[PDB]
Amino acid sequence: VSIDYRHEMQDGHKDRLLISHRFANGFGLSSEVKWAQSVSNGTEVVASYVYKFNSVFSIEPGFSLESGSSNNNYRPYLRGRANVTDDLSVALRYRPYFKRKGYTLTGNIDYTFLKDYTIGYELEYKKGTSYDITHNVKLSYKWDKNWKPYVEVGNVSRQTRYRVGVQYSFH
Ligand SMILES: O=C(O)[C@H]1O[C@H](O[C@@H]2[C@H](O)[C@@H](O)[C@@H](O[C@@H]3[C@H](O)[C@@H](O)[C@@H](O[C@@H]4[C@H](O)[C@@H](O)[C@@H](O[C@@H]5[C@H](O)[C@@H](O)[C@@H](O)O[C@@H]5C(=O)O)O[C@@H]4C(=O)O)O[C@@H]3C(=O)O)O[C@@H]2C(=O)O)[C@H](O)[C@@H](O)[C@H]1O
Ligand SMILES: CCCCCCCCOCCOCCOCCOCCO
Ligand SMILES: CCCCCCCCOCCOCCOCCOCCO
Ligand SMILES: CCCCCCCC
Ligand SMILES: CCCCCCCC
Ligand SMILES: CCCCCCCC
Ligand SMILES: CCCCCCCC
Repeated sequence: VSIDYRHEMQDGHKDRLLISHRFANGFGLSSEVKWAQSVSNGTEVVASYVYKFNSVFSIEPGFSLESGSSNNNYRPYLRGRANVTDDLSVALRYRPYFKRKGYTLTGNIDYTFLKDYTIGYELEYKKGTSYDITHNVKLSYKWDKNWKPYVEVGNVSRQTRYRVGVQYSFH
């Protein structure tokens, strides 16, 4: 089980607390409380299964619902992942959204170095139906077996988005 707090700012601010767990059988579940000001709030829940074909490739179908003051939306997904080495993995996710319509396509490259550091590149395309492009860089550090602080800097277009957070892992 892990508890992840994150603070986000652009250019008011957003906060989240994400609680999740991945079972050894590949089933996973998470719940996220979110709050923001420029005031708003919301709750997202996610269920998924990682099916691994082997040590290189896996697929992850997912289901999510969000309920909040601003909006609600349903966002199922399918993430493929390829571990090209022990230290290097790539993934691609298709995630439609239906909100009170469109999809995102998200590519990730994650590289672990010096045991405890991971640098991630993320490229995300969002297209509505009735483009935005994100370039995001994440650096995280496994401080000890329980704590992993991290920072991310991304562009959205023009505007810069900053995140700092920490993940707590239970043992
Ligand atoms: O229209 C709206 O409702 C909003 O649109 C905007 O939001 C963006 C984005 O478009 C949303 O999809 C969303 O992002 C997702 C999460 O909320 C966010 O914390 C983050 O997720 C991480 C991780 O990057 C992601 O890959 C995934 O992790 C999987 C899996 O779910 C986990 O269980 C675990 O197995 O690890 C996996 C992994 O590492 O890949 O979920 C993570 C998590 O924290 O749960 O990205 C998600 C995503 O990209 O889909 O919110 C964004 C936001 O900025 O809020 C817009 O910004 C907003 O204003 C609304 O209008
Ligand atoms: C393998 C499945 C393990 C699931 C364990 C987590 C379930 C523990 O119960 C928590 C339920 O909490 C309900 C909170 O109430 C909020 C109201 O909305 C809930 C609608 O589902
Ligand atoms: C055989 C294993 C399958 C692995 C699953 C990978 C995830 C599925 O990807 C779906 C591809 O959808 C791409 C849609 O692209 C639309 C056009 O691109 C956006 C430009 O406007
Ligand atoms: C297992 C910890 C995640 C909490 C999920 C709650 C689902 C309603
Ligand atoms: C009670 C929240 C969980 C709903 C999604 C679970 C689908 C398996
Ligand atoms: C609603 C279950 C998830 C479906 C995943 C395939 C479409 C993204
Ligand atoms: C401020 C860090 C949030 C996670 C800590 C979990 C407390 C048991």
